[PDB]
Amino acid sequence: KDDDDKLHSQANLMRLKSDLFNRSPMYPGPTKDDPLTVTLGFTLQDIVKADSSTNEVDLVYWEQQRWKLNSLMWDPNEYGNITDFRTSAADIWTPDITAYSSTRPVQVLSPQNALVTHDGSVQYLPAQRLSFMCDPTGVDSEEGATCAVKFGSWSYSGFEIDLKTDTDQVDLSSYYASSKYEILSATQTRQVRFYECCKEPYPDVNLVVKFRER
Amino acid sequence: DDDKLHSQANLMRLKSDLFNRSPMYPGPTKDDPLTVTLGFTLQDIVKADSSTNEVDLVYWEQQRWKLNSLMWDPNEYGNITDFRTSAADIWTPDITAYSSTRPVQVLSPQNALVTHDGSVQYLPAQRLSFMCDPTGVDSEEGATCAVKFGSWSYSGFEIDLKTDTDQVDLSSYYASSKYEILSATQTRQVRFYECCKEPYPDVNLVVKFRERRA
Amino acid sequence: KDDDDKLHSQANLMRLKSDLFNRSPMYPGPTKDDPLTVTLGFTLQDIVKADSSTNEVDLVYWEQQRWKLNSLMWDPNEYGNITDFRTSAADIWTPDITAYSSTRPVQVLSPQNALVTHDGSVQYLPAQRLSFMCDPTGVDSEEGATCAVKFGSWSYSGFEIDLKTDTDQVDLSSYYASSKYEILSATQTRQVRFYECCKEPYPDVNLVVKFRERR
Amino acid sequence: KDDDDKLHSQANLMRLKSDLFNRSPMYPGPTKDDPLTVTLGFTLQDIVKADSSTNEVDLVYWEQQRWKLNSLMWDPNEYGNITDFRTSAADIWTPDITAYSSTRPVQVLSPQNALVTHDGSVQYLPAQRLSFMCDPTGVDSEEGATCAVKFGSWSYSGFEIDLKTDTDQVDLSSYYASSKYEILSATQTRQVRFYECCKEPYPDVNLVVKFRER
Amino acid sequence: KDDDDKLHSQANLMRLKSDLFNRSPMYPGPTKDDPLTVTLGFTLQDIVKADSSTNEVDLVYWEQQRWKLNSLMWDPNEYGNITDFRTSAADIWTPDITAYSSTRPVQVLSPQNALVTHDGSVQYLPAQRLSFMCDPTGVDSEEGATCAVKFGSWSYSGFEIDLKTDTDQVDLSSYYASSKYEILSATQTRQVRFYECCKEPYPDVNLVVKFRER
Ligand SMILES: [Ca+2]
Ligand SMILES: [Ca+2]
Ligand SMILES: [Ca+2]
Ligand SMILES: [Ca+2]
Ligand SMILES: [Ca+2]
Repeated sequence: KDDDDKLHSQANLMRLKSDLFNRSPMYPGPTKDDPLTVTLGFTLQDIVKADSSTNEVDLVYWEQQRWKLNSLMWDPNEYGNITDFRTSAADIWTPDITAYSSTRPVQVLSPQNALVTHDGSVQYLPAQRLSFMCDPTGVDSEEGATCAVKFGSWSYSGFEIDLKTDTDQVDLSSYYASSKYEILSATQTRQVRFYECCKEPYPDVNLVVKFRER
Repeated sequence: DDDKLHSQANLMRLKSDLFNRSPMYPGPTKDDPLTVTLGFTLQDIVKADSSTNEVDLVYWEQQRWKLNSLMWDPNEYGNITDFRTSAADIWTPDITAYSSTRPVQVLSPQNALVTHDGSVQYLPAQRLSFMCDPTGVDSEEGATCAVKFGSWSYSGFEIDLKTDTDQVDLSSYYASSKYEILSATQTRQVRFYECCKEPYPDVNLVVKFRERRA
Repeated sequence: KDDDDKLHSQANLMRLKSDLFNRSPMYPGPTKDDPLTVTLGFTLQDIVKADSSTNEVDLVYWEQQRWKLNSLMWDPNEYGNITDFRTSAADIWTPDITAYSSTRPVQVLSPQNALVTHDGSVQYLPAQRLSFMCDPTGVDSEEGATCAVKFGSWSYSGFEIDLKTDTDQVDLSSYYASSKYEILSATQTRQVRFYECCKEPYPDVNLVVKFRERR
Repeated sequence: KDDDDKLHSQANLMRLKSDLFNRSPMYPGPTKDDPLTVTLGFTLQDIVKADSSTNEVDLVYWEQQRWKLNSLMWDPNEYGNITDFRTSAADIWTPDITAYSSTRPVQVLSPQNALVTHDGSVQYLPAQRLSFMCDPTGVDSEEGATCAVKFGSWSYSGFEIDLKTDTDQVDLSSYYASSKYEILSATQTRQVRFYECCKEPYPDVNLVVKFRER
Repeated sequence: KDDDDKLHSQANLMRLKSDLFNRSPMYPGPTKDDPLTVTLGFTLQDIVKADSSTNEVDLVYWEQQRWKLNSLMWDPNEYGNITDFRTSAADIWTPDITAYSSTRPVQVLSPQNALVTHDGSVQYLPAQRLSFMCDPTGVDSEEGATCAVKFGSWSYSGFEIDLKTDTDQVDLSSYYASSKYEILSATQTRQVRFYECCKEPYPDVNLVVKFRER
């Protein structure tokens, strides 16, 4: 029937993934000779808890992560005109992007699956709840409290993974309307760290949150 | 007994033919869409926390959907109309609560039921913590919080959603719960984010609840 | 001498296990054409906590389940007079029994291993901590508080898994004598339910507990 | 040259582990025909917490399991004089030894790796935290509180696994000097249980602890 | 293009890794005849909490670990002038270093990947959160409170793993300034114990922290 056509479609996809994944061992990840740029952005959904005793604060957000590999690339025409597909994040390489301030291991609130597009670009969007070092003090005043946490590669250097932001403006469109706390400013600024011990740049994306109780 | 051996063999052969012989289903495509039906059975509201503005639910979430590739003729399979299977042996939809502040906990064995026409019924029971403002939970009107459920990585063109009723199922609601239910609904909506020209469905659970005075 | 003889038992069990399990395809589970019965019963060790705020109660108990598979059947003479063995519960089908009204994922206190006997009967004894839905009002009256939780197949009906008890009363023989909570009465009894929607039976074992604070 | 000798010793160890484990099948565990004796002893590090609300107490201890199997036995002469080796607990059979009266799944504080000796004897020293049933009353009394816990096989009778202790003396030499509770006495004693229902013996080691606040 | 050398540099790395990890079976560990020296160092980040009912304090640090394996060496000129690479820590052997006085299974805050360099050296930098045994009494004094915890191999003696520090000074450059507690002193110092049971030495690196509130 028109049944036959949906099968054809599955097969082009079952075929496309196999060619991508099962016909090379694995992407070793980026190197100084193959570099990689990861674009970060944040949508801040909530500030759930501010804790004066430990000076820890707990956020819920979605971290948009975007990077392009030549190793995932295909002619849609060879594959039934498939321009993209969804797949398990465990089937691909994902950058090691970590907060440098976490006081507790991140918890993942969303299915780990990513979108891969024929030009070789991957867009992964993990929702996470994160506890990090923050001093809430002033959160009950009208000026509020100010906290910052940095994100970047844990193990690579600017020569292998670089970070980039589409905007310095964190996305509040989805922020919880009734959250215990309200948001004055949120911004995401890319920076470069240097260390005396080394000749390389270490990039990070700085999240600054300015909030107070409703 | 004699025939018991056969029924056994008939089932194993069926699952071999569905799963060993045929590869992993790649999931829905723009050219091979799904529709997942949602319904909720609310069982308890366990805790309301106004420090963090978080509420905890226990419910059963029913998911039903259909794949041709799970389809078979009972007469080659010894009149097997349906069978129960581990959920890991099949593709399941990546359906997530959009406002969860803690990773969902699963309270039930994860197994599903597949019927000869290719339909799957999956009914996971969960504890969810989502963003809710309890204010007014001690008062006659109660409080109103809502949470949405949708695919995380797929748009309406690939995974679509419907409900059987807009009425959430309260027949199992624990009668001594600290909170009593004033109303519970599950409603299907579509949103556009115009970064993209295609629909995003979600099922919206709205619950109004009140401390049980008694 | 007898070291060498003990070495033969070891190879016989190794071989029984190999013949049963990975020389046989994974058992599909019960059918309506191949049904089974699970016998359930509880040994209640502790009432750990009763939360008046969230209305949930934490129990510790060992849950005895038994069932009999024909596929696990064997003749002890072909296998060296081996009548039974301990095995990893991951190595065999186990039933889907679950508490119907828990508020948290159940926690296993015990290694998970099962005993397999040559008639194909299996005994499994998970020790658990369970938070179920409970209103601990009156815990401080001589009348005490009463809560109940049901266990049963989550995905199978009475036509694939029948469910039952050996005795109708929870084993209190191991109950912690210094827990904050005394037990007035503890019950486990089978019930069968039907639904309007569907014509087939759903069995469950209903566990009912009455408890006081310890004076 | 000095290296080759370092290199050659690795080859010898690798060779032995291969002969021992992947060459031979996984040991099924004890039988009534192949009984096994497990030696238990405790080193009590800390009493972390006592909850007089729920009546549970929290210990941090190191448990020393030791046992022996001919299957692990080797002649060091064929192994370049290798007497012993360290390995992960996954690579070998371990007794299923559990606290009978725990209220919480045990948390393992140490890397799980054991020591096998050429006479076929394993020594396993897992560091754990345990929450078990204890009623604290008196802990602020000179007399102190006494609680007690049993350890033994969850699934095996005295006919498959027998228990012993090297000594009856619990080792307090590593106990935390500044712990909230000072230890009064601690004893580890072998017991054997019988049931009317069944003919066979169940041993256990009963750990008894008398403690009070500092 | 220059997508080639990118392609070839990528090809060279996969070849190197397979030549290390798939030529020869995973390495057996150090042995008295193939001993190993691990260098430890600590970057202390935050003291997150001090619980004085249980006497437990919580640290967030990054432990630096280095060791050299002959079996990890290669010749850059055979491998494309590659001088080092980043890899998952699961692919390679790692030492059993742990905290001797922890009260909870330690938590891992960072992606676990290590840096392997051509001379066979590995740098691993786990970020951890540790709850250990600490009597915080005095934390409100001018003097503040002093606590200590030891680190070292769990199963390995000094004959197989030795410990070393580059400096006896913990690295406070990353310490969180708005942290609830101030750091008066921090030292990491090699010690060597003889345990009476066993003939050989067991070194540890003793972490000493003097901190107070404010
Ligand atoms: Ca870094
Ligand atoms: Ca979305
Ligand atoms: Ca049901
Ligand atoms: Ca027992
Ligand atoms: Ca030690």
